[PDB]
Amino acid sequence: LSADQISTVQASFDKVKGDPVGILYAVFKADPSIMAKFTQFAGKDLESIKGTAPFETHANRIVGFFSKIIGELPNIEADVNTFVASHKPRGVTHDQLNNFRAGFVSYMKAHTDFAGAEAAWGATLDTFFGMIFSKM
Ligand code: HEM
Repeated sequence: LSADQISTVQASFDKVKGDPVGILYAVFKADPSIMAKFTQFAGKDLESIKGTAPFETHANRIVGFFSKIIGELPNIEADVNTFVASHKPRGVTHDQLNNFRAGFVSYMKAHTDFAGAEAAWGATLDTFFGMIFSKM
């Protein structure tokens, strides 16, 4: 993960970072068991809560932190540590994490011309999820 790839990803992310709700929707849609961990969304129709204020609040926090991480590549260790601290005790599994990844990439493919940033994103996400999976 070098500056060339980092600059590519960050340019790519800048195009979509204003749509937190869209990104979280794509993740929840890829894996409903992620949605079922939120007391505020469990048992509801995803298509119906997508436009409500609670969804947006959550989406802004979650994609907000991801944004922090993308902004500081590649010095992400301390933030991954924080993520693991808050999420390890909620029982998040490797499956769910990989579905988060899949949902995000699906979002990125359906909203941008992704083919030009795909290898850089691959490097980034392999690095990030590589660190998470070593810790939880
Ligand atoms: C994919 C599996 C994941 C599951 C099952 C999960 C689950 C949750 C749950 C249950 C909450 C608490 C919401 C609330 O009580 O209001 C939450 C909050 C949060 N999540 Fe995750 N999350 C996942 C992935 C991620 C990822 C990849 C990030 C990185 C951006 C992230 C960042 C956050 C942040 C910043 C919060 C707010 C602070 C907190 O309460 O932890 N989550 N998530």
